[PDB]
Amino acid sequence: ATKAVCVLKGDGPVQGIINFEQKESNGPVKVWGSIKGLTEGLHGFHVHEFGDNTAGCTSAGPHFNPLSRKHGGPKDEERHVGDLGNVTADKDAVADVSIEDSVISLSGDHCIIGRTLVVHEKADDLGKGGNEESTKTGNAGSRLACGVIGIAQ
Amino acid sequence: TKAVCVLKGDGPVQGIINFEQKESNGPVKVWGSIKGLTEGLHGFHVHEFGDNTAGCTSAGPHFNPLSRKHGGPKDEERHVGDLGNVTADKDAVADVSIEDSVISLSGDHCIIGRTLVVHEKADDLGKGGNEESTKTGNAGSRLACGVIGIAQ
Ligand SMILES: *[Se]c1ccccc1C(=O)Nc1ccccc1
Ligand SMILES: *[Se]c1ccccc1C(=O)Nc1ccccc1
Ligand SMILES: [Zn+2]
Ligand SMILES: [Zn+2]
Repeated sequence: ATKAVCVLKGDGPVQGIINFEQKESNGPVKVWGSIKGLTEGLHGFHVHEFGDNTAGCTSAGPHFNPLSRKHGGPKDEERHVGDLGNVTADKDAVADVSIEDSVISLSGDHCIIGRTLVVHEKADDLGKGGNEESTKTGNAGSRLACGVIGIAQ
Repeated sequence: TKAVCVLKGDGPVQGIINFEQKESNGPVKVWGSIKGLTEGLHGFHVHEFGDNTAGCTSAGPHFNPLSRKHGGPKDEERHVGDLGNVTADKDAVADVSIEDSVISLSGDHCIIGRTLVVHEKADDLGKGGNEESTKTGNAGSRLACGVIGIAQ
């Protein structure tokens, strides 16, 4: 198995720990952990292209999109590799994250190690929104917290 | 290929370190700045895990894919992660300028997704007079660290 990990940090504190595990290179990636300090509701949850936090989460650039597709939800064929949809915070300000994804990888061209995981201000409309930005960012708004995805023990 | 690392920790130490590799079989240029350091040498290493779960301790040992002993960057007998020391002046600033032929941004020596750490004390480059010299270089605690990420 390959394992990766990401510490999310941002103002609030929006603070999170996200684990990734992939049993085989041809297999799905399990994504799990917790994020605290979130407003109740949906928050867009993406892998961004650069593992660059030089000037904060903005330095990470756009959604990780190695196949040059449009933005979508994780269940869509038409999606960025980085498109992991939304995490949900309850009134406790905590998102318990539990995702399985077949498009991200911890090996190959779709590998997310060394990239940036970001949790966003607003809901990702999964590219079903009523404007042009829907097909690029999903209108998930500002970057609340982020971290670089690293190799784990 | 380009990579970058933001060094942060619990205390005054913070830095930005850039990596550039023109060809996969070529050296990696390492440059940037670290502030908040005491005057003198500070061990400067790539550690095995890009894991900052509980701060710099979670990064584990020096990145050592070839199972060698600790050394300096100009030694054959070194960990891949062994980048020696950075030097802070009385200004508390280390200006970093390294070229290294053993680290890579491609292949089995790749350091992307691992942790860069700047240490409390000098790395003795494995020439110290104790057992720990051949493992850690006696560079002491981890002042600041970050995960090495892919850059634009
Ligand atoms: Se995984 C991983 C993590 C960081 C940087 C590169 C990779 C990787 O697997 N790279 C690679 C292999 C094959 C094709 C493109 C990229
Ligand atoms: Se580079 C890098 C950084 C972290 C993890 C993996 C790699 C990498 O490119 N490894 C590798 C992948 C594919 C082919 C050769 C080597
Ligand atoms: Zn997207
Ligand atoms: Zn070492």
